[PDB]
Amino acid sequence: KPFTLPILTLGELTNSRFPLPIDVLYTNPNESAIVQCQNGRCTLDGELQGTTQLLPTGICAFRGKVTQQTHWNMTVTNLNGTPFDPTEDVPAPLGTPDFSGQIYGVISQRNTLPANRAHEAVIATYSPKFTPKLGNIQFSTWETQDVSSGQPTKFTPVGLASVDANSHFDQWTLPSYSGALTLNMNLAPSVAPVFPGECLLFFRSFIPLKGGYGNPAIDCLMPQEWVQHLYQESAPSLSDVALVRYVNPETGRTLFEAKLHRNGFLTVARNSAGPVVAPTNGYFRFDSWVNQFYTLAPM
Amino acid sequence: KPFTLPILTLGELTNSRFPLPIDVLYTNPNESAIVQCQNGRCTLDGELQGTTQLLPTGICAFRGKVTQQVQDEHRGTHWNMTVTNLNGTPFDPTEDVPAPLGTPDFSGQIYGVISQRNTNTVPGEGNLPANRAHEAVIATYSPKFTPKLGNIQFSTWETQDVSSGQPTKFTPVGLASVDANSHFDQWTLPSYSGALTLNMNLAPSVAPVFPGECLLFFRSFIPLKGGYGNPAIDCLMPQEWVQHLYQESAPSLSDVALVRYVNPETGRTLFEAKLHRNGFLTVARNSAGPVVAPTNGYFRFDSWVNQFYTLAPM
Ligand SMILES: C[C@@H]1O[C@@H](OCCn2ccnn2)[C@@H](O)[C@H](O)[C@@H]1O
Repeated sequence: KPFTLPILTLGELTNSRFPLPIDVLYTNPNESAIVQCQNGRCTLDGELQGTTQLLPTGICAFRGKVTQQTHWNMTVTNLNGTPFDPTEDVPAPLGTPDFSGQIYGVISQRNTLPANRAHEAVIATYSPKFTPKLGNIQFSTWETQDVSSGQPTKFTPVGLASVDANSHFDQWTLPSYSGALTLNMNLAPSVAPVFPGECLLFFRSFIPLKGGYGNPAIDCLMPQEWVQHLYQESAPSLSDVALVRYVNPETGRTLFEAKLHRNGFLTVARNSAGPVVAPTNGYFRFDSWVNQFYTLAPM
Repeated sequence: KPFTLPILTLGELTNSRFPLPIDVLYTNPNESAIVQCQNGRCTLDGELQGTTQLLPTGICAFRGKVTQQVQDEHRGTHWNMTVTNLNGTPFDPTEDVPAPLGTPDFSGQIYGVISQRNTNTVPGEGNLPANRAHEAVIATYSPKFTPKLGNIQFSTWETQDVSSGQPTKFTPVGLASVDANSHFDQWTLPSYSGALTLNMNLAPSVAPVFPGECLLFFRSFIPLKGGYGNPAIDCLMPQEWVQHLYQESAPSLSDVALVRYVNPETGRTLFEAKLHRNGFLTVARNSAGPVVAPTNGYFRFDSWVNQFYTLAPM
């Protein structure tokens, strides 16, 4: 069964690590951190890994119930409402955020015609109280009282609360899904170029801010639509590296080429940082299976 | 090119009319309103229609700029914002669409968050722009809701912290209210150019054309900022079907495709349905309410038939 990628321009793709459209392609060769994100992780033959799931509405979302108290403790279930089983071979409930920061969104409740309420809320994923693998998290509100206990609760993500020093935003620092003294488990593996002159290529989105100064961004290894496509196709991988070309359909010319690695990420032969300037109509097309000694044409 | 549907369970599908997961399949044979939604509209050979676009993040979203604070009789602080296309290019009112793609397609008080990132930077803050976000409501039935003209109005609880002339984003979250005075009706279209003007370039209405059949919907429940209610949004096809049909572009070999809802574990057909060329489903059922089916079920394409095919009763 032949391997394929969808035909979608950058303006038709969304981020797999936060609910945002893709804004630009991006490189940063001098990144010193280990890249080991857990959302947007899928092998080329269609195996989801980490905390990755298929719903665009599930990325950085939570479902559960508030237990007690401005901060509130919430037990979390699986996104489909079934109880989360901590013994399952996953790092945390699928969809759980995969980075350190103060995530800003809306908590809403519909009581078990029922009464309703919603408020702005913040979830600090670096907090010792952020233990989703144990089945519970904490969120804070500006609202001081009108949050009900024991009623079905939803968290809709919107952006970040802040990116100043005291807010610990770092997109490559994983949360401690079970707490500070416990090791994370069942992680999708780290990714990196394994050839001189190459660097990772990211799909970059800019993320909203509730206040303060800054222009924060979230980089993903593959867009959510690629995760969904690879899962459907389940095409066998015929080598460890696929050669793909970024083409201009109008002119028919290749703008640059890249390696698409079996574990699900891209590298290019580029020695600079920043956005990739390309026509709006461009997209990646599969060319052939190669190996780890293939020399990419410098972009 | 053979016609195909994706292999996705209800728990793997999302709504095409609001950013929500699909909760249940649903029927309502005695519906009196004309069904003519504009999001989630796609022919079986892949032609997007109405205000439909591909991004799940674009459904009921807006991008643009706030111009100034304005007066309005209703409770809150009100603001005018010009809107562009979702990709930032100017919206061209002469394009053959009802409104900018992504525009909401129903009457109601849509609740969400307005956020801004300034274009100018502050050297004292490391050459970085200032930001703000606040809860907001957009009343799609208001005479000031004129997206086809390039501008809309929204209200906030916050009284002052919204800047003029800065890039602005609306992220939808749910409804503000469903009380009588909030005019929620999922089948009543907005007046995209304002009161007393005729909407144009609409995706066509859908209806059964055979005795004993009714429309079948993918239903999601939508959050509420406050008040009583359990509101729902019904779409004709999920967003992942819109995305699949657009990619495949398979020619339609008749006006109706016969599809079966199968339980892959046992391999059995749970019920069958007609998938019409314009992009909607009908079933042979004479009751309203949810379809109770196993969690593993999904629709599978069987064959092209015609409008005189008799479906097996559900
Ligand atoms: C940078 C600011 O951050 C937030 O105010 C926080 C305090 N503050 C006011 C002025 N400087 N700091 C936003 O509410 C503002 O509109 C503004 O963007």
